[PDB]
Amino acid sequence: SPQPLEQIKLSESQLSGRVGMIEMDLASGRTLTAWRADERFPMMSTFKVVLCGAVLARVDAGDEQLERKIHYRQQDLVDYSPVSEKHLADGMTVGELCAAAITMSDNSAANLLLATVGGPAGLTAFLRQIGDNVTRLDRWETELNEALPGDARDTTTPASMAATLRKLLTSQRLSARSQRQLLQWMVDDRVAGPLIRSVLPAGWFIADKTGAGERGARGIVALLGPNNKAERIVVIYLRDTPASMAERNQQIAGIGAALIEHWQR
Ligand SMILES: OC[C@H]1O[C@H](O[C@H]2[C@H](O)[C@@H](O)[C@H](OCCCCCCC3CCCCC3)O[C@@H]2CO)[C@H](O)[C@@H](O)[C@@H]1O
Ligand SMILES: *[B]([O])([O])[C][N]C(=O)[C]([C]C1=[C][C]=C([O])[C]=[C]1)[N]C(=O)N1[C][C]N([C][C])C(=O)C1=O
Repeated sequence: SPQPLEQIKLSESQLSGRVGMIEMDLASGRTLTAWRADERFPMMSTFKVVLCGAVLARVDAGDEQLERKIHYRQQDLVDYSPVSEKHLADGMTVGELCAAAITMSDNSAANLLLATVGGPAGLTAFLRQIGDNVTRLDRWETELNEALPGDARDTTTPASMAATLRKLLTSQRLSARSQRQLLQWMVDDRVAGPLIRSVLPAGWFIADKTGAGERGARGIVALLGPNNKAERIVVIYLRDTPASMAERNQQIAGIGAALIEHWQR
C-alpha cells in the first residue's frame, strides 16, 4: 500500500468525494496524520459515542443510573432499531440503551437517550462544556443522516471529533468506571468490529463506531494499534461521493491498510 496521505488522496480521486481524516495518539493527543481535519463532515451514527459520553457524565453526577429502566412505546420508534423493537413489553435500561446505540447502531435507543440529555441542543451544550466549540447536533435520528451538500447541521470535523473522543475516554472528565464503560461499548461494536477483526493482521486492537448517511456519507471513529493496544484514535469521514457502500468500505479499509503498513511515525 501507499503512504497514508497518498492513499487518502487516491481515495478522494477514486470516490470523487471528500475524505476527512485524523490519526491521534490516544495517550498524549499528538496529531500524526491530518487531512481536511478542520473541514465539516456529517457525524451520522458516530455521534452515538458522544451521546453516551453525555449519559455517563449524568451517571457520574448522580443524575442518571445505567440501571434505570425506561419503558418506551412503539410510537417512539424510528427505523433501524433491531434491539429496541424487541423490548416494547419489558423496556431497556439506560446502559442497555447505550449498548444498543453504540454496538448495534440502534436509532430509537439513540433517540431515547438523546432526550435524556436535552435533545440535540443539550448534546451540543455538553460538547461546549468539554471544550468542543465545533461539533454540533441539530436533529434526531434518522433525519440527522441527510447529509445535504453544504449543510452544517449535525456535523463535526475530524480534529474536533478526535479531541472529543480523547477527552471522553482519557481526560478524567468522566469517572474511571465510566471511561472504562465507554471504551468497552466501542470494543463490543457488532456492526463493523467483527468484520474489521477478520481483515486485520494478528496483533491489532480495534474498537469502533461507524456511521452511514445519504449522498455517500460514511464514517468511522476508532481506536487502533499494534501489540493489542488502543494506541491511536483514527477518525475517517467520507462525504459527497456517488460510490457504492462496498467501495466506501473498501476505501476506508485501504486507508487503514496504509496506516498499518506505515505505522512508525
Ligand atoms: O505487512 C503488514 C501486514 O500486511 C498484510 O495485512 C493486510 C491485511 O491482510 C489486510 O486485510 C488489511 O486490510 C486493511 C483492513 C483495515 C481494517 C479497517 C481499518 C479501520 C480501523 C481504524 C479506523 C479507520 C479504518 O491490510 C493489511 C496491511 O496491508 C498481511 O496480511 C499481514 O500478514 C501483515 O502483517
Ligand atoms: B447512523 O446515524 O449512521 C444510522 N444511520 C441511519 O439510520 C441511516 C442509514 C441509511 C443510510 C443511507 C440510506 O440511503 C438509507 C439509510 N438512515 C438514513 O440515512 N435515512 C435518512 C432519513 N430517511 C427518512 C426518509 C430514513 O428513513 C433513514 O433511515
